[PDB]
Amino acid sequence: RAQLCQPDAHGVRRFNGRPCASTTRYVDGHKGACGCGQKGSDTPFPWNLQKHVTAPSERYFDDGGSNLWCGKNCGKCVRLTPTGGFVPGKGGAPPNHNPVVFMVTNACPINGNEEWCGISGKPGTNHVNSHGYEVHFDLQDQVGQVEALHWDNPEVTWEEVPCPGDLQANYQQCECHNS
Ligand SMILES: OC[C@H]1O[C@@H](O[C@H]2[C@H](O)[C@@H](O)[C@H](O)O[C@@H]2CO)[C@H](O)[C@@H](O)[C@@H]1O
Ligand SMILES: OC[C@H]1O[C@@H](O[C@H]2[C@H](O)[C@@H](O)[C@H](O)O[C@@H]2CO)[C@H](O)[C@@H](O)[C@@H]1O
Repeated sequence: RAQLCQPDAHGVRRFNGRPCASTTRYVDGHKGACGCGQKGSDTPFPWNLQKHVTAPSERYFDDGGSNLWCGKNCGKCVRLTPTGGFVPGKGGAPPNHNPVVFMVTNACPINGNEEWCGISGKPGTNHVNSHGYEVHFDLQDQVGQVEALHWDNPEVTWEEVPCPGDLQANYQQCECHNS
């Protein structure tokens, strides 16, 4: 039993009353789906390669929609707290459970990401990925910021939170701000 969030009656994995999410890490160098780089380029701002930023699964990214540019949840922040769980063979238990806040700056589309991001409804609709989570957070790791957490695809509980001031200021230069 490596996954510590138990599926509820509707199949949604939860932990101590809180919804769980799966996580992965990614690198791709793109500006991303929230326009966090200079307009018209595919060049991210350095902070969007360096900071705690995420590409959530598509249906959360766009609050039930399929838009992959300026999704409704661009610029939102989520606090992710490890449970100690992970998907067997696809992660491991992290050294600590310190929570980390990530800002949504990109999208993990269903297309090409079935296992983790193939979720056919937004959180609250009891649709889950292949591992039983209502949402997935793909974590930017360009500069090893996820390695520095020693997170190997940890299971987490997730919540939306106000963004820290530095991340809020960063987001103000993304093209999707006030879209
Ligand atoms: O599709 C989401 C995301 O997956 C990343 O690969 C995972 C892989 O699926 C998993 O089996 C392994 O244990 O962990 C890696 C890294 O988290 C992939 O690197 C991403 O490009 C992709 O967006
Ligand atoms: O990079 C700008 C470009 O981002 C597109 O989103 C991609 C993103 O680049 C990539 O990092 C991620 O893996 O997949 C998403 C969605 O496919 C966005 O859709 C474009 O409109 C935008 O021009």
